[PDB]
Amino acid sequence: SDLKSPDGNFLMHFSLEADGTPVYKLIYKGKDVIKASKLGFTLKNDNKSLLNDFKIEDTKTSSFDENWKPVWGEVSSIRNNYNELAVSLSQKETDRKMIIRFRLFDDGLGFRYEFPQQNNLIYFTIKEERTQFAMAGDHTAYWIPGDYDTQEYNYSTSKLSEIRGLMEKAYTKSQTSFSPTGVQTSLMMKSQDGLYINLHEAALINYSCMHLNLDDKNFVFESWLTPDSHGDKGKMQAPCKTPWRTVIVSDDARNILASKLTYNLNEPSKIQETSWIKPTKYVGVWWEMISGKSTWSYTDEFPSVQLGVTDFSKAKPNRKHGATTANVKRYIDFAAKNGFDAVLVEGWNEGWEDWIGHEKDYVFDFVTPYPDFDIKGLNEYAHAKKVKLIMHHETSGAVRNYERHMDAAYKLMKQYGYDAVKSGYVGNILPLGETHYSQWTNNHYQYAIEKAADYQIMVNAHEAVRPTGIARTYPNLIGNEAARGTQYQAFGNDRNNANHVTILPFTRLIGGPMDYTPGIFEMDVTNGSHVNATIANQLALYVTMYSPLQMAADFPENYERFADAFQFIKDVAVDWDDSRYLEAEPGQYITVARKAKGTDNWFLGNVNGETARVSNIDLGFLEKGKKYTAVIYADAKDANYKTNTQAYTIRKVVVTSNSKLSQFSASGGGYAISFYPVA
Amino acid sequence: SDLKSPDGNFLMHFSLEADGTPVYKLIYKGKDVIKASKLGFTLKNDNKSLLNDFKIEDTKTSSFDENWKPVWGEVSSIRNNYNELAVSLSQKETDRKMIIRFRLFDDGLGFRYEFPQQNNLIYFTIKEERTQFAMAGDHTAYWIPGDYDTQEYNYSTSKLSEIRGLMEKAYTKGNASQTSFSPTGVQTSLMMKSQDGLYINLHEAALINYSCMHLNLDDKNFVFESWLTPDSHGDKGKMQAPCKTPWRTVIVSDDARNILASKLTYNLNEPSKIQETSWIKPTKYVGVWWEMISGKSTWSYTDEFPSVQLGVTDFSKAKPNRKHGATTANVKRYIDFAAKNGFDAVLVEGWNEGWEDWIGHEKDYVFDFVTPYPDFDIKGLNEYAHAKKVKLIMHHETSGAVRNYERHMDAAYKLMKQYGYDAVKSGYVGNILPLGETHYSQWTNNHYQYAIEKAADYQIMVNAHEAVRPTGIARTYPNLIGNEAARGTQYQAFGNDRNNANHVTILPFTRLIGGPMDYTPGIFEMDVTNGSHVNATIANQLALYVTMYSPLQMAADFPENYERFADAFQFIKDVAVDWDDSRYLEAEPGQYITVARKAKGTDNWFLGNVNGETARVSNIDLGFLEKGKKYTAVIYADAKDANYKTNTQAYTIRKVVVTSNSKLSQFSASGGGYAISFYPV
Ligand SMILES: OC[C@H]1O[C@H](OC[C@H]2O[C@H](OC[C@H]3O[C@@H](O)[C@H](O)[C@@H](O)[C@@H]3O)[C@H](O)[C@@H](O)[C@@H]2O)[C@H](O)[C@@H](O)[C@@H]1O
Ligand SMILES: OC[C@H]1O[C@H](OC[C@H]2O[C@H](OC[C@H]3O[C@H](O)[C@H](O)[C@@H](O)[C@@H]3O)[C@H](O)[C@@H](O)[C@@H]2O)[C@H](O)[C@@H](O)[C@@H]1O
Ligand SMILES: [Ca+2]
Ligand SMILES: [Ca+2]
Repeated sequence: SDLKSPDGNFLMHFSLEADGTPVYKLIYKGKDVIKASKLGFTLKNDNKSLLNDFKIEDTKTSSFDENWKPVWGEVSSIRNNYNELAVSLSQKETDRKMIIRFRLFDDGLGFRYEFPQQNNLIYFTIKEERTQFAMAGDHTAYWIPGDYDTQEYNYSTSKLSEIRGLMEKAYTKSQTSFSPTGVQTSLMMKSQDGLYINLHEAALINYSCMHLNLDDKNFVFESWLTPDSHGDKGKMQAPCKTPWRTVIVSDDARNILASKLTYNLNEPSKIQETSWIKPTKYVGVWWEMISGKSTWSYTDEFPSVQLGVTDFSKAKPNRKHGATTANVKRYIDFAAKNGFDAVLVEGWNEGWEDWIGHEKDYVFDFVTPYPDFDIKGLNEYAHAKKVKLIMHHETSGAVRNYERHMDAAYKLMKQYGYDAVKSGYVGNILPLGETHYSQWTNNHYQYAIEKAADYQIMVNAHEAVRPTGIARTYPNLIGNEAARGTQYQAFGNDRNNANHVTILPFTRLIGGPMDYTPGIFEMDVTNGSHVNATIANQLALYVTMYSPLQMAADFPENYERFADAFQFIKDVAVDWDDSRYLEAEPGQYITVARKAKGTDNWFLGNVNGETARVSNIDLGFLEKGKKYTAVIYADAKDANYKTNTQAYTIRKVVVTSNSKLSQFSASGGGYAISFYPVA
Repeated sequence: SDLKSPDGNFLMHFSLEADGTPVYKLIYKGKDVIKASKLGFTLKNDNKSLLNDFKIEDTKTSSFDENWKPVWGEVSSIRNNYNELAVSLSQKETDRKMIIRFRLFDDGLGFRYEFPQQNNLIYFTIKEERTQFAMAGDHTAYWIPGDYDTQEYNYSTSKLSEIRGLMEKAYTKGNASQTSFSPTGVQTSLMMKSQDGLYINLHEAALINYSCMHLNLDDKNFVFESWLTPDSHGDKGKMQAPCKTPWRTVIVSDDARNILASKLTYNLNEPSKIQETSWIKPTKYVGVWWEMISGKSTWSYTDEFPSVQLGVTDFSKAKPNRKHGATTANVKRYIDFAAKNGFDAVLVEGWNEGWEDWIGHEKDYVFDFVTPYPDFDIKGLNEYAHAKKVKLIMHHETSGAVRNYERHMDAAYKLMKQYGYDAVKSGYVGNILPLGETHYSQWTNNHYQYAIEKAADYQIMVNAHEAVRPTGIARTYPNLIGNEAARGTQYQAFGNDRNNANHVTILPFTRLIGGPMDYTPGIFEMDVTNGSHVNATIANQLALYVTMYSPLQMAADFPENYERFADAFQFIKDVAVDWDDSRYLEAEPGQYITVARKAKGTDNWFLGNVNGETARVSNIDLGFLEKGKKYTAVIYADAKDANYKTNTQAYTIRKVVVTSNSKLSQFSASGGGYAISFYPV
């Protein structure tokens, strides 16, 4: 019946209502966080469903406290410490068995449903999941519109009661909305009385992606899963279980960011030997096309292309193509010179003339280079300079087409020494009517990952479902996008709000890292769009947007122009033995310092929102009795993300654990700091 | 503007109506066979579509006459002889280009639409094809209901005007997957006979990268119109120019026998793309099969479990339900039998984990196509078969889970090669997943195509049950050695009405146009374990090895039953499965077929008669035999009192010496037939 966090700060009461509805309640430090909340499911072609009429057949309690070592991460060792309540339910009349399993951590609550092997529930279909989160009042939320096909929205900050009226505008126009009060997870909130509340899920395997629908009379969120192509919300087979649903809570917003709860609820690694999994700093032939300077395509001779018919070797080059042998060489040369691990190349393969908007099945083959891209020479050239290429497999939504070519594509990767692939799923999923985050498409992303692992290939999947901690289980999933990235800074309209990167950690990053592609130095790009950041904001992102996969997205020539600033990007690590969140408020600021794996050096970043601010940090995370050379890369006092983006200062100062530092950060600005011991 | 067959029998007039609608008209021996008939398409989200407002921009004529050698077939050489008219159309306002290409053979008409590379039509979606066949009168038709997911129906014989009223009855239920569309909708191949004695077949050829064509009848004016199969989004073709439709075919003769002889369907398919074809082997086989179909055995190994989960359920530790057919001991019996009687192969079904959930669960991860049940020793059985000069046939039932088959496909074909399986029988029982998809859409059609093409890269032959009905594609991929794609012998074991007695006198004039069927003939025990009565005589069952052409021929009954009737079984052991020549001697759809074939590479002939509801005396000329030579004929016939309902196992066998000048007179019972081997002295 009742359950406590190890530290006694959380209490979860579970009971049944008069009619047999199962309900839960969560309490933090004597405060209601989750009020009485119903659980269970509406099932298709089922009189009675799984909503009510249960009895408690048994309860079982236990405790767990172990550490595991991530392959890559924010810390060298993570603590998995919880108390567990398993409630076995039995429904009257049907005698169907449903377990609700709760784990209560010092960071908050996770729960899931289990269906054991039984006689009167075998194959069933979920019409709707009926999992509630009753809020204590009209909290502030940081939210994106509920959508079955994209998460690439700017966040809105508002009360819960304002979501309805704001939904006309926040839903900017592959996308499918569902409700005027529907929102995605991870969802971040802050109560009128200073509690930070995160609703999300963990271990999204073999199940549809959960969104939340708000009842804005009573402030109750309810699970609203993603329909597949037939409109269903889970083809289930017992014995089976749901992903966990997570309520991470703290009176200190920094603890939300530091939580490993999401990972903790996923199964331990299923990869036995993990040393081939290598955190990666990279450049690429990428932003050129994103910002309208180059094309993915080789030719414009043809209205459409047909692979195996169009003869590319005899087509007129349009001469805008980014992925030329000469251009890739330049990026290789730049990566090698500056200690980067890899270079991504997009537009390398036949088919880019028809990549977007055509709902085209046989859109790519994932193996055949354009005539102007010498796959063999370039891979040899890169390896000779101690660099790798990153394979790119945009699918343009044609999932069957990808699965058929996948083995051959991974083989070709291995044959030329590619160990990582950036995938994509742009456009409607084929065949039309399918959604990007259904149980059905979710299984594709899962299969891609699993198969990549069999080849010892790493995967970074754009346009896929947002992560839910599955990289603990498959640490070859070194990234996704699955949110609005730097690319939108090049797409005109509103680009990304100045405070975007002060919300992403509190939402999107819960579940796993993002390939945000930071590192922009020229904010006014070829197609006229204005990147809403300062240079110092861009340097800070290598620390404030944690990821084992970190791009420097701008052109070689722009880094050359601002070589002094670029030093931080060259110096910063991408893997860590420890991390300390120093300051954080969603929508406003994040400051964090991290200690580079296998070193005694630290790197710090600050990102700042709309309101310019003076940050004051304690350098207590440094080792006692040591001196460090700090180099501080900061906004100039008149820097500004709209009108003065390229104004930064660089200064050196020797510091100790007892030093304090005070730093202006501009509007949409930030700062970065390297700390190296003195010898 | 006008076109003739090489022999002058057919004239095809093409015109445009006052408003620019394209129309065609087909005339046989001065008689209207296809009246003025509209052509073009309704396109989705398009102002104007492709229905009218065309002008003729150009026409082009040509002729073609060459022979090709099939890998397997009814004849050693096939003649491809036609005259061609290509009409380039251009639409007003949009300036879109559409070519209609016509080929006129001595056997009839084929036409298709082509879209060349152009500026104003790239990506488009067909909402409906508007291709008509205006009939000359209220013909007699032999038809099954139009359906997106099964062709497993008994045929009906009726006037066109009677189709609507008969449709409550001909649309029989209890199928795992079936979806009707119209009270006057029918499938192709569709066979007809006019009130005045012409035989008319409507069908298509080269069903590639396009949705399967059905026909909807307007029974006021006797006009059939193309009604294609919707995909999961309701569309009837995601197209990209340059592209083309399959051909639409109107096969006509005043002699029913010429419909059966026509190679027009094959002629309209592209030449073989398999360069080296000698691994492609016509096959006579038995199997662990009918036992399960007739309710004596199971496909499943255990009944301990409500459901099974592959990779979780430990089968090695489950209670055998003890009904499982594909035991090591039982397969060995069929291997022993096959080797003893000169059969090439043995099919085995239920060999692999997952059969406990194979039907009606709409289950994705239903099979893995590689993991044997504990009671089936894959390694030993394959070695035992090869040691006795026999092969196994792999079975890959998918249970509708197409993505699950595609993901396992390479590993499954690899495993075939590792153990010396060179042919696979596939299945698509149950609704295609994910729900909403149909068995004959453009999308699922592409899967069947991919399975065949991939099989070819592995030098594997394919036999696909529940797939789309064939359209001559085996010329291009002769590793497609069969389909079912119609109501086969299995329904003889499924109670209800089983198969009408005249079923096999209609299939050749309908289903067989496009390619062979794995009909699984050869039943000697007509009263089977589950109580169902097979509607045939023994002699009918022998005849089918000749009257139902296929390079893949099963003897579906149990070893026991063939040994019991060993005298009759001789014909099955003797009969060939590939032919240098064939002659249709008599044929009338729904009533009778008699045909003789010459075994490839030999001077031996084999003949079969199958007979419908009415008992009849057949009277044939043996002139197909070589002049001046004597043959031992053995005639396996119905006894006088044989009958498909009440006296199924009564046959006579007599030997007689014959020449090209012999004439034969032979009674065939109701649902009966006769079979004859001719060997030179
Ligand atoms: O691979 C397994 C077999 O699969 C195909 O045929 C199976 C056949 O199953 C169902 O028909 C069975 C039958 O069950 C009776 O009890 C019932 O009265 C009857 O109506 C029902 O149809 C599906 O309905 C059907 O679509 C399917 O064809 C192959 O063709 C077999 O050779 C193969 O062994
Ligand atoms: O694989 C390529 C690309 O795929 C994802 O990007 C998705 C993105 O695609 C569209 O926008 C691309 C945009 O780029 C240039 O600016 C062109 O010049 C434009 O006309 C074109 O729209 C779409 O508009 C977006 O809404 C969509 O999210 C990856 O995330 C990328 O990193 C990758 O390069
Ligand atoms: Ca994107
Ligand atoms: Ca069947």
